[PDB]
Amino acid sequence: MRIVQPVIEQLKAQSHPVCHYIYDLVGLEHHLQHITSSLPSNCQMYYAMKANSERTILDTISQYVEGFEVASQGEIAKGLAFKPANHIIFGGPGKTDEELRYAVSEGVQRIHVESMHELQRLNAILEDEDKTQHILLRVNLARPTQFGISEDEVDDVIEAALVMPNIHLDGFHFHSISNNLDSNLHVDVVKLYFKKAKSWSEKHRFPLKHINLGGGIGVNYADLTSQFEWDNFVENFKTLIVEQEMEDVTLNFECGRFIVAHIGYYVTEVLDIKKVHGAWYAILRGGTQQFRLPVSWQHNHPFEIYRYKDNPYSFEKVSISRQDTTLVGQLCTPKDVFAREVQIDAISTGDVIVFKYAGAYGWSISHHDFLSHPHPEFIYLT
Amino acid sequence: MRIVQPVIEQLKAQSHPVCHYIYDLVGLEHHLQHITSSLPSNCQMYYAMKANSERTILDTISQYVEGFEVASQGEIAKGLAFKPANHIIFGGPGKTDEELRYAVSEGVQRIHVESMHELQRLNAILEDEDKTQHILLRVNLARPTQFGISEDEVDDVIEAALVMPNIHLDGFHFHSISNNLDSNLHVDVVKLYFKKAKSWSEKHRFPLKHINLGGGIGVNYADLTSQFEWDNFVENFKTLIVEQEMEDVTLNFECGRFIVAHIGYYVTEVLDIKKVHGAWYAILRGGTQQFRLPVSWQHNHPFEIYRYKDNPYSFEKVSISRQDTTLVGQLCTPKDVFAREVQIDAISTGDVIVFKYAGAYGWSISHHDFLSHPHPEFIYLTQ
Repeated sequence: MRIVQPVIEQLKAQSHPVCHYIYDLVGLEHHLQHITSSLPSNCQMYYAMKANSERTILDTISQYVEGFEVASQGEIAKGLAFKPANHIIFGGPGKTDEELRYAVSEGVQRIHVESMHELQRLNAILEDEDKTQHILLRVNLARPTQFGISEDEVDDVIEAALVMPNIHLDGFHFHSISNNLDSNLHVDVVKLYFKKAKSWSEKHRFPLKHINLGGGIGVNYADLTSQFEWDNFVENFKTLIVEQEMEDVTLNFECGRFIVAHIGYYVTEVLDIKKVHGAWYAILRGGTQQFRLPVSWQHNHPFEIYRYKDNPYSFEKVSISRQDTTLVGQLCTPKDVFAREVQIDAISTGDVIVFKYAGAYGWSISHHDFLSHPHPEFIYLT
Repeated sequence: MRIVQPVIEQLKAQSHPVCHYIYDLVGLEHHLQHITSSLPSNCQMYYAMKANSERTILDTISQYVEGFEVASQGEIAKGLAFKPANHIIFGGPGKTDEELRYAVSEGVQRIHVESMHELQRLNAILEDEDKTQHILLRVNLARPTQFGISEDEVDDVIEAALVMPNIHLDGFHFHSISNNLDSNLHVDVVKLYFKKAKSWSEKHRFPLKHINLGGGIGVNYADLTSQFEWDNFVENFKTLIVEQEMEDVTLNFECGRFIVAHIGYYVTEVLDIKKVHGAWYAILRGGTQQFRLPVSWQHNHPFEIYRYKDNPYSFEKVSISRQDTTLVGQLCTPKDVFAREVQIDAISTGDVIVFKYAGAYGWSISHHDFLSHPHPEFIYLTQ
């Protein structure tokens, strides 16, 4: 509450309705400084902007990271606002000819190639433009997903890439795991990546210049006090690099969620409180079309309650105490739920709900214009 | 395929990439003509624009329907571009003071009030503005949802409404059913609405002027030949009106899905075909952030395949036949799935997938700018 309370107090004092994203840019800077300085000299941090690509966020982040990871022409353009093309890396399973030509034209650092067909399409553009391109091969190690090259197929794609004079094969890209909260398990996964990369390098005798170790550094939305043990991970990661003799290989991570989640808040006023067939609901300004994370992940999103002491109406507020309460937005769908049957100690109409850990995949994944509501306002604290 | 094929052919001949919403406005007009002309004189159709509020769609629809049902200030503003305020009806569980003041200022036809607190906030605005407003009370008949007034609380809100001189209580709004494909069940639900409205009207001694019977007329995405039997519904609905003596009560429906679903298509080219740990995937241009319906509803969306014979590259296409295949978009999440493990007769890179029945809750529910991809192009067919 400490960070958002002065903002909420000022909005209330100015008779300004509360439906806002609030971002702590000071906390973001401190978090980034800590993460990036802890890394060994051969390892780089790229920000995966899919988590949050708001211009002010990218402006702030750009100083502290090696570059941006992007997955479309639009993200390339957003990244180029603050980084040279040579510090943008481009992944994704469906890169169009238009996107590939744009990437090559601008001079993107690496393309993370996901198939033989993509390699051939990229190569045709390079031959046409008379340019060269550094790539990684994205590997899907042995569940079935659409991403990367199936482990069994990687040898053939390596061989193809090596004989294409316009392609420079730097190494491999692994992004297998999502939202891992276990730092020791993460070290064991990186070890697997190292061994697979070295085995392919040794089999095909090409220099292992670079490995992209992906993201998947998790955030805990169920228990906010039990986050990824980054310092533990980094110490053991450093040891692993020495044990596996990877000091002369450049490494990068591509993190989104872990960089921006905890510095964002979605704050919204209570419009109505009602009981329907025994179940209590609180209806909030905005909705899950502005903050879809709880619906997408099917969880009760963490929040606190700002208890507002004044009353703008001549009739009493609606208040409840110590009820299972379902928090919903303004939308006309029963799917518009931030939290279902959660304990609320006290809540009244006019109070403000402060949703925490809203900085990553909050606004970015949301169906902003469903039902044509005005967008929330954005406040960036410096 | 007859409707979209000439559009796809033109795009291919012009070397334009295929990632489009295509709408058959002629089909839409014929559908609306049929629906609106079939209804009895005391019943009107309103279009619930949340299903699809594209301006060209609204313009076309406005020629046939009585009006628009809206649920936000943005939808009011869109509605007003194509209808006067006195043919716009405004519902939703969280109407802000700003929205209520806007609606009152413009003179919307009805506000469908969903709680005692909303009634009090609306009344405070009306007293401040020296204006009056016709309302319905939205009722949640005895599952818990956030919508409307719980049945056992309706008596108290009626009495509060009748005592407020700035409020004109016209009657009731019921919208409790969702995607119903059974026409006879739908008649039985309307029967229940009629009896409840009459009981409250008689108990509280005010004239029942109007009932909003809601939407929830379904569309079948699993079996496209088995749609809602509208003519059967209307015939029995007309009989029910006479049977229940509702001829002097005005009625409306507020349908979205049923009006626009079948006349929209989401069309996209195949960018890649790959096998990963035994499973085949076709990667399409665009994604479920442009057409989220298959993901939201967790189904395999109906589609057809248009084959393109030409090869624009100097290297070979990827071609497969008779494989169970998962169709995905360009996004970086394993959730970006249009259809899972569906048998495909034959498909190559460069071919086009035509997703049918994409007109309702297609673009309107989608997270358009996630990963910052260019929007699809929109084509509206008038011939």
